[PDB]
This record gives sequence, C-alpha cells and structure tokens, in this order.
Amino acid sequence: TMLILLCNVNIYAPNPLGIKDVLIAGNKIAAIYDHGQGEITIPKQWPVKVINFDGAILTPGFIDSHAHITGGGGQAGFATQVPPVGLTEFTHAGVTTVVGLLGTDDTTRSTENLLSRVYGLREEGLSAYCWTGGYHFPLTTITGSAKSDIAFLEPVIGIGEFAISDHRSSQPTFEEVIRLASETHVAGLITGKAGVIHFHLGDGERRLELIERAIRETELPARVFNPTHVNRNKPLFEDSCKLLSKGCHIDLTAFPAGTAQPGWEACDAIEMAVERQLPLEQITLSSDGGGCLPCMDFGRASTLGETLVATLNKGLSLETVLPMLTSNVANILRFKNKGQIAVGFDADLLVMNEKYEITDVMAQGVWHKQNNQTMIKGTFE
Amino acid sequence: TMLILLCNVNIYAPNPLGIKDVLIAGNKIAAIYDHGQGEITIPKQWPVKVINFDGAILTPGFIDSHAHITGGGGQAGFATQVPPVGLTEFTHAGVTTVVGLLGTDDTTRSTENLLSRVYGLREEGLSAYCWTGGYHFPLTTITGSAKSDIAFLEPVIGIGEFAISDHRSSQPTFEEVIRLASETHVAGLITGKAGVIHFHLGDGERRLELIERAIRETELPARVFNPTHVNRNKPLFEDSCKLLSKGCHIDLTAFPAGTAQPGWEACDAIEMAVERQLPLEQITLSSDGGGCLPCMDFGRASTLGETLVATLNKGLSLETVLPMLTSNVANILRFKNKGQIAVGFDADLLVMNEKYEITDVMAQGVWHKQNNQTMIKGTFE
Ligand SMILES: [Zn+2]
Ligand SMILES: [Zn+2]
Ligand SMILES: [Zn+2]
Ligand SMILES: [Zn+2]
Repeated sequence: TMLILLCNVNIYAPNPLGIKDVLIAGNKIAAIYDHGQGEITIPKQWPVKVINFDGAILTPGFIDSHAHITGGGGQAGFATQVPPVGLTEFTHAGVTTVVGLLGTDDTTRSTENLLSRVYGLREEGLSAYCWTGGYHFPLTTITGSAKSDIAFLEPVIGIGEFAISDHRSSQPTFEEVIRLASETHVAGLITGKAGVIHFHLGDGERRLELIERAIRETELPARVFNPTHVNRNKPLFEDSCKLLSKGCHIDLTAFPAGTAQPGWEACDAIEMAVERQLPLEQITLSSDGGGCLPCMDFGRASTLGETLVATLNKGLSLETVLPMLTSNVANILRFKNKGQIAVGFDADLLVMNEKYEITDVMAQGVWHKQNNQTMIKGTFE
Repeated sequence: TMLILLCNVNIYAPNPLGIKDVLIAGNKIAAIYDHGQGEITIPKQWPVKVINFDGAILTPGFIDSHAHITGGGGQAGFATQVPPVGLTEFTHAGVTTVVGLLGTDDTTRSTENLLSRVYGLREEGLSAYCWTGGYHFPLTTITGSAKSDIAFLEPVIGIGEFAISDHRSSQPTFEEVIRLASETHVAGLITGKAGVIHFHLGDGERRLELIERAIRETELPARVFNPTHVNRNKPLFEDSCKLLSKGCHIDLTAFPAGTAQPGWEACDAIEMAVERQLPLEQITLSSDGGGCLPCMDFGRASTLGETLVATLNKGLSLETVLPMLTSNVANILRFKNKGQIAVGFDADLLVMNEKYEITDVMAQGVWHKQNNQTMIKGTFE
C-alpha cells in the first residue's frame, strides 16, 4: 500500500543511526524517528501497512554503476553473446538502481538496444540509467554524438565503458580522450547529470597515463574521469590509489570470489584502502553483471553482497564499506535522491539479517523481495 | 512537506464525490475519504501539513495538449517570434501538465529547442511532454524520424501540430499522412505513449477529408487522428462532430474574447455538443498558449479557465465540462496517472472559489499558488 511504516530498524544510512521507525509515503522516505517504547495512533481512514523488523539492519539499496543489462560477451564468437539480465538478478542481489552499458561488443549491439532495456527495467519498477558510447572510438550512439545523447536522452548520464590500456581498445589518443571528456562534462552541466566518462581499464602497462595527463595538462575537473576494474592487476591498483589524491572516484569490480586474476579480490583492495587512510568516499564497487570476464567466466550482481560479507568477515565495520555500494556512487553520478536513508530521498532500501544476507528489498517504495520471498518477477523470468 | 492533508473539499474528480478529505503523499494521492468532523489524530513524529478548505471546490489540474512552450509566431517577420512562456503562465491558469509543440515556424525553431524547454519546465516542477514534427513535411525531428523520436525520447508522445487544410501546410498527400500515422501509432505501441497525430486544421474547404479517408480505407484506429482547432469555422465544426462517431477525439481551441471570428467560441461549441448528445468524453479543449492567432492575436493558458466560466454561466454543470480539460485529455494521451482525483494518481489539483476562480494550484504534490498568492515562479519571471 502507499504508506508503509517500518518499525524497529537498525539503520545504516549508510551512517549508523541506531534503532528507528521509518515512514515511507509513495516512493519517498517521509520520516525517521526514534523507536518509541509503545505504539502510535494511526488515523483509521489512512491505509498504512505496519511492519516490525525486530531490530534488523536497514540499508540503502545498492547502486550498480556497471551492468551489462543487455548481456555482454561476444568476445569468443557469436554464440558467446549473453542474454538480457532479468529483473530479479538485480533486485535479489539488493540492486535498486542500475546503470547499463555496452562493452567490447559495441558492433552487433546498439545504444538503441541498451536504452530500450533501460526503459524495460523502469516499467518493471527498477530505477535504471545508462552510459552511451561503449569501448570503441568513434562512439556507438543514438543521435550521432555523446553530447546529443546525454543532452536529449534522459536516462543517459555519461560515456561508458570506454576502453584504455587494453588490447581491445581503439588505441585512443589523448586528444580523442579529452574531447570525449569535454562532451560528457559540458552535457552534465547542461543537464545536471553525472557528465563523467567511465573508463574500462585493461592490463596495459600505460595504466592511467591518459587520465593523469588530462588532469595535469587541462582544466577538466578530476571527477570527470572515472576508471573501473582498478583492482584487476596490482600495478594498476597502486596507480589508482595514487589517482585518488587528484579528486577522482575509482571503481572496483567485485570479481566472483577466487577469480581476481593476478589483481586483488575487491575485499582485499578495500581493506588495503582502509589501512592506507585513502579517501574512502571516492571508492565505489560495481558487479559487472551480465559481462564475461576473459581468461569465459560470468559477472553477476550477487557478487556485491558477497564482497560486502567478505569485508565484514575481516573485521571491517558495515559503515566503513557500505558507502562504496550506496552513497559514494550516488555522489559521483549525481543521483541526488539515492544512496542514503534520509527524509526526502527515494525509498530504495534493503533489510538484512545477522548473517548480512538480504531478506527484504524495496525500490521506489514497492517491495520486490520480502521475508526472503520474491514478490516481483520480470516479464519473462 | 512530504504528507499534506486537504480537509473539507468539494471534489469533482471530475465526477462529483461531494465533501472529502484528501491525503497527499509525496507526488501522489494516497487517501480520499468522507470528511466528517471531530478529531483527526496524527502522530507527532509524522510531518503532515493540515489545511482546511471550508467546502471549496477541488478539481484535477488542467492538462493543455497544445502549447507553444518555446513561443510560436514568426509568421509576419522575424520580430514576431514569441518569447518562451513563463512557468506561471501555465500554473496561475491551472495547467499542471503541458504538451508543447512547434507550429508554422519549424524552420528557425527546432525539436531540440522544444525538448530543452520540456526539460526546463520539468526542472521547475511542471509535468511537460511534447509533440515532435510541426506543421511541415518532411518532419522537424531530433533523430531523423518520428518513429525514433517517439521511441527514444521519453517526453515525446506523438506528432503535432501537423497542418492539413491550410494555406501554410505542406500540401501533404494521403500516402504521406497515413505513413506518418503508422509511425506514431506503432511507436505508441512500443512505448505505451499516446501514439497519436495532432493535426492543425486550417480553413480549407477540404477540411477533414484525409482523416475520413484514412479511417475508412486503412486499418489505422480512429483514435490515432486527433484534429484541433475544430471550432475555427462552422462547416469544420459540423464535420468534426460527425467524426466523433468514428471514435476520434477532437480538440477545441479556447480562443480568447470575441476572436472565434467566423467559427464558434469554445463555450458555444461545447454547449452545442451537450445539446446534441454527442459523446463528450471524446472532446478536449486546449489553449494554444504562446501561439500567434493571425487573421493577429496571442494564445494564453488562462483562456482555459475563462472558457470554463463562460460554460458554467450558460447553465452547464461542472462535471460535464471539466473532463474536457482533464480526464478526456489524459485518456487520449495515455497519461494513466493524470486527469483524475483518485488514489494512486499524481497529486495535480486546483482549488476554486464559488465564482470558479482558481485560488490554489498543486503540481506533483507541491503548491505553486496558495490562497491567491504565487508560491513558485519560473527561473526568469
Ligand atoms: Zn570492462
Ligand atoms: Zn564490463
Ligand atoms: Zn494550429
Ligand atoms: Zn497552434
């Protein structure tokens, strides 16, 4: 029903708030206040559903900035094209907002395909956005330019998974890179949208030279450049840590456990960042859901949960790591109503048990999972 | 604030519900129930503005399907280009949703201009959509076709205002017209949007020939063809009335003052339709706000309210005419959450005094005018 009162929840906003009651009205968070020792009087004509959670952890929904919502793959033949990722693979992993992109195969797939799937997910009740462009240069777009795509297509927030330091890249020059960045950046001012360029990094030894040079040589703000897969190898991760002091957000990939290659598992990279006193608000985590992870090995949204369990199991506190999946991502992507359990924000939230497994998932004030039961399924699941 | 309680309100939903209290949650209507007297016990922890309206009339907000949000004109030289229409021109006149369009000048003005203004008005708190094309063939678009415009640009709902039977038209062929109709119609299927073509009618003796012919010879549903300015002359009005038996929605223009010229004032046309027992659900009214009205007059949204008052002073009932500004528009344009005062619909509401003047205006749950005072101005008003 439209009003939902969630009683007795231990809120991580991601900041710890202690035990609270939270009123949801429509798709928004309407109130948060201390859990009174008795009950309240609710006027009878108002339809309100009341649920007592007996102190269970309450969290913002995860914001996954890197999902191949159309499916990725296609890098070892046509038969390796991954089908579309279903609604429940996001929601049951706790992802209430997704940002889709094309990757390596931006030749058989189009931005048309990508944006249609975005709207699909929106009709099914998920919050969804996307990146235009892909790995390659010139860019795959709808209207012919990144600038026009970001200006005129509401869900498109930036340029994404644009490849550098990778054998599958377009070997882009510095001039090409800073022109692209100038286009997302200015379109972001025009629209109020992220206006970032989300870089795919591979294993090339030039690492982040292009980004380091752009920031040094140019007036482009550091935040415009958002590299991902930064834990994929060790030298890269070191450079990415250094990159933090310029102002860049950096994005770890939650690789399926024991597949982090010769780089760092995301949980180890997080622990290292904490030990080292790095600015944790500039670090994010994404799943690479629907992507292939080449030597075939498939990305899925549930690795966010597992990375989080693995960090907690090391003795890191929930408040230290949770912003990496929530408020840190909302910050760089300019999702002003997401990523926080606070009055006026969207009612995107998760409930977890003592083991940190996600039992309940609400998106836009509507339950997609409840008491560990799927409430909402996608059209063809 | 997040919850607002409207007490003692005489609801026309548009259909008369009598005296109610109405609870607003965020941007939605959440409860409607019998007023009664006595307590109302609201929890102290829940922020709720309570407002008493002493029995005053409450209606849905007006939906204006035909507004030059960028300005129209340009038909008697370059100095006659109307400037953009400020937010309050819509809200002070009770328009909570607008559908913008290009007119005669789709040469120096672009869909990019139009769409940018849609997004402008959304940022200021109005609900706004638009038609792509404009008078002329080939169409003025962003992407290169209406099909892909309607499919990929969320606020674009169809094609309009496409000219037939006018000296300023492109003299389109029947083949040209039904091809455009197939385009919006199919895009309406793909997207769930209106999928209509909104035609400008001129004073040509051929009138609605091309639409009559499309409906008779093709499989295209009648609702796809949506002529406006049907009251501009008397033969055209007779023919448009006949067209209602085919299933089409027809659109009256609220010409100002005594400017209906050789046709009918919208108030008379409406009276005639009620006397003739035509299907009134298929009749709408739009302002042409920001347009030029050459033989030269100016459209403005406040003609809507005037036409309403003029029709009630004829002895017509509010519930008979009100749907023509609200629910009948929402129906043809497939604005499933607009046009009605009902639980689950968007909180777009007007309050009127006994003289049918609009004293309050709410758009998406936010007050733009309260107690005869302007609460929100456009960025440059
Ligand atoms: Zn990648
Ligand atoms: Zn990827
Ligand atoms: Zn016209
Ligand atoms: Zn017009």
